[PDB]
Amino acid sequence: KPHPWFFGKIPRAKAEEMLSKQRHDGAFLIRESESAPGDFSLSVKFGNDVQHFKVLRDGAGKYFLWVVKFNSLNELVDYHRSTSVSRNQQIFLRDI
Ligand SMILES: NC(=O)CC1NC(=O)C2(CCCCC2)NC(=O)[C@@H](CC(=O)O)[C@@H](c2ccc(C(C(=O)O)C(=O)O)cc2)/C=C/C[C@@H](Cc2cccc3ccccc23)CNC1=O
Ligand SMILES: NC(=O)C[C@@H]1NC(=O)C2(CCCCC2)NC(=O)[C@H](CC(=O)O)[C@@H](c2ccc(C(C(=O)O)C(=O)O)cc2)/C=C/C[C@@H](Cc2cccc3ccccc23)CNC1=O
Ligand SMILES: NC(=O)C[C@H]1NC(=O)C2(CCCCC2)NC(=O)[C@H](CC(=O)O)[C@@H](c2ccc(C(C(=O)O)C(=O)O)cc2)/C=C/C[C@@H](Cc2cccc3ccccc23)CNC1=O
Ligand SMILES: NC(=O)C[C@H]1NC(=O)C2(CCCCC2)NC(=O)[C@H](CC(=O)O)[C@@H](c2ccc(C(C(=O)O)C(=O)O)cc2)/C=C/C[C@@H](Cc2cccc3ccccc23)CNC1=O
Ligand SMILES: NC(=O)C[C@H]1NC(=O)C2(CCCCC2)NC(=O)[C@H](CC(=O)O)[C@@H](c2ccc(C(C(=O)O)C(=O)O)cc2)/C=C/C[C@@H](Cc2cccc3ccccc23)CNC1=O
Repeated sequence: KPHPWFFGKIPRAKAEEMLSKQRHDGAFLIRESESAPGDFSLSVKFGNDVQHFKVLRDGAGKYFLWVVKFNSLNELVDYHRSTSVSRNQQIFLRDI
């Protein structure tokens, strides 16, 4: 499990300066959080800036960027038109 995407204590500013010069949107790194001891931040090139996400943890110690839950069945459906419903195959929802 190589982690060439991990850049340790790279400051937020330097991560932005590095990601700015990348050719593709989605170019990214993970780095230690600026403020939170033991936490990680994900930095991603998107168009003409760089977005930062906190790498969230739950009580079981799992890692995630947002909790994927929906307010309506329709919302669930709309999501899985473009994100697979299967955990092992590529299967998108399509109108019957
Ligand atoms: N990186 C991956 O894609 C790995 C797996 N994850 C999935 O397919 C995923 C994530 C991507 C989108 C589809 C759903 N998620 C899951 O399957 C899930 C569960 C699910 O139903 O979606 C993942 C999981 C279970 C429980 C928690 C929970 C907790 O630990 O208390 C919590 O809230 O923190 C969290 C996550 C189960 C893994 C068991 C896995 C089976 C398993 C593997 C190795 C060891 C054990 C040991 C015990 C039980 C099961 C396993 C199935 N899941 C995967 O292999
Ligand atoms: N996984 C995610 O980041 C999803 C969220 N983020 C967003 O909605 C985003 C998604 C990218 C586009 C802008 C909006 N990002 C942000 O809002 C932000 C905004 C930003 O970039 O300033 C994201 C963030 C804050 C600060 C850092 C910082 C550090 O960790 O000390 C660093 O650069 O190392 C990094 C990231 C804030 C999270 C606060 C979050 C609250 C929070 C959660 C857990 C621990 C702490 C701890 C302290 C403060 C807040 C939190 C709310 N935001 C989100 O959950
Ligand atoms: N959650 C995961 O599955 C990630 C890792 N775990 C493993 O592959 C596993 C997990 C179960 C089977 C044995 C090997 N574990 C390990 O490799 C290891 C260690 C090992 O040989 O078991 C994992 C580790 C280090 C130290 C502790 C712990 C203790 O020693 O009691 C403590 O509190 O210090 C616990 C775990 C090292 C991680 C660094 C990793 C390298 C690393 C170092 C520093 C920063 C980063 C940042 C991002 C990714 C990886 C790293 C190697 N380990 C992994 O990638
Ligand atoms: N719990 C502790 O306080 C002692 C450990 N942790 C630290 O000192 C810490 C404590 C908070 C602030 C930064 C320094 N944390 C860390 O070092 C780190 C990473 C860091 O720089 O923040 C800890 C770590 C690695 C990877 C993950 C990873 C995963 O499990 O997938 C993830 O986040 O998803 C998570 C944590 C690395 C352990 C390797 C350890 C070295 C190591 C041991 C055994 C096998 C391998 C194998 C490969 C690389 C490193 C190691 C170093 N860390 C520690 O022993
Ligand atoms: N993780 C916890 O919160 C505590 C668990 N305690 C245990 O007894 C354990 C402690 C380690 C030694 C074996 C048994 N853990 C487990 O049962 C399992 C580990 C195990 O070997 O059975 C634990 C677990 C699941 C999946 C993974 C997986 C992943 O997330 O990708 C992976 O290995 O990569 C890792 C760990 C969680 C299961 C769901 C838990 C139930 C659950 C909650 C929320 C959503 C789902 C969704 C699907 C299935 C189960 C759940 C039952 N397990 C536990 O409560």
